[PDB]
Amino acid sequence: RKVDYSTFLQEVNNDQVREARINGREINVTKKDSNRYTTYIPVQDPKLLDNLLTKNVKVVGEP
Amino acid sequence: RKVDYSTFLQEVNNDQVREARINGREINVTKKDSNRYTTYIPVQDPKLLDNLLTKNVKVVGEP
Amino acid sequence: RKVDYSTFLQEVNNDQVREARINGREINVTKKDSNRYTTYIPVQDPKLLDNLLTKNVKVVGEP
Amino acid sequence: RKVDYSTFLQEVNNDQVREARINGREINVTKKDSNRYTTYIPVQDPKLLDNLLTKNVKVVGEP
Amino acid sequence: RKVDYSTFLQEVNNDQVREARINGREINVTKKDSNRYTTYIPVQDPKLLDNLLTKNVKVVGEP
Amino acid sequence: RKVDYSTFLQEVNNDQVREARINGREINVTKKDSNRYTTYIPVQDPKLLDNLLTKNVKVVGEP
Repeated sequence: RKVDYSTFLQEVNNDQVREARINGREINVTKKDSNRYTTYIPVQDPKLLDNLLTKNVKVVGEP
Repeated sequence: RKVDYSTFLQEVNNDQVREARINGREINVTKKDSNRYTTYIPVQDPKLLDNLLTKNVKVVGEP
Repeated sequence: RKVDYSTFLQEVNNDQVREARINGREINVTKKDSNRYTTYIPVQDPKLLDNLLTKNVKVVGEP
Repeated sequence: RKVDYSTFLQEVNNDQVREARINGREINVTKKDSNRYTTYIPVQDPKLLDNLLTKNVKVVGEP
Repeated sequence: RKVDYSTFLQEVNNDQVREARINGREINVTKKDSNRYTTYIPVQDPKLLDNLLTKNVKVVGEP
Repeated sequence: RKVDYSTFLQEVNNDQVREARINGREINVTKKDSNRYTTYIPVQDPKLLDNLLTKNVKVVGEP
């Protein structure tokens, strides 16, 4: 399932996000209700990481 | 249809924009009146995402 | 015809610039007096886009 | 052993980190208790270096 | 002739520089006394352009 | 001989550094006591150049 980046950030800051598996521009997201989806980073977002960390999201990268 | 980046940002600032499908420098735009056009990012714009999000534009990226 | 980047920015902020067709580092410029020339971005300039937009320059990118 | 980036930064902030061997996005980490693990940088983090240095972490890069 | 980047910036700051022909990391420099030399950008310098422009240096890029 | 980046910066700001020959991520360092070594930039460091220049370090780049 695919979700819009803006919606994803909305969920991040609405404290609904548990984990974010970032793979290049691809982010595999797990919600706090265990729902899983994939979203893509549209353009370089320097504010992304700090946003995830400030909202206590589990952040993971891939080989 | 193709539209200039500056004009596109103007429309973003006048809330005529519903969605922005960003694919590299190519942005496929859908207006609130359901109209379609294409604009290109001229140079890297760090303020782009912030602008789209502040104006509640649905932002989506592509694989 | 080719013009120095510094001169180009001078013209941009002296309100003499109508349009800027950016193609990578290549900028195709049209003056308000319809004179046309080409200038090149020497190094990455994060202040460029905002400068063009603040001076109401038509900004266009290429495929 | 592999550890999540956010958790890794948490440990950096709790001074449990002695060394950080950065190799691209791969960081080989040695804790103050001599423990070893690997973490990956999820997206470009401009605050990473500053964070490591503020917490007196030995930072090393590889050829 | 080759000159160190720091020294080059010093000359820029002492207004001994007339032109700076930037070609990637290579800068071909012409002093106000018509003298020629070459300097290389050591790492990406976001302050370079701003420095050249503040000191009224003619800045040019190459295809 | 190879030295940790953090240690290198420590030396830079302890005014022990005379010259820095940067070659990509590779920095060839000469101390004020004529000792020479090689260190590597671990991740992009935007604060590096300004740091070297503020501490009056000879900064040189390579072709």
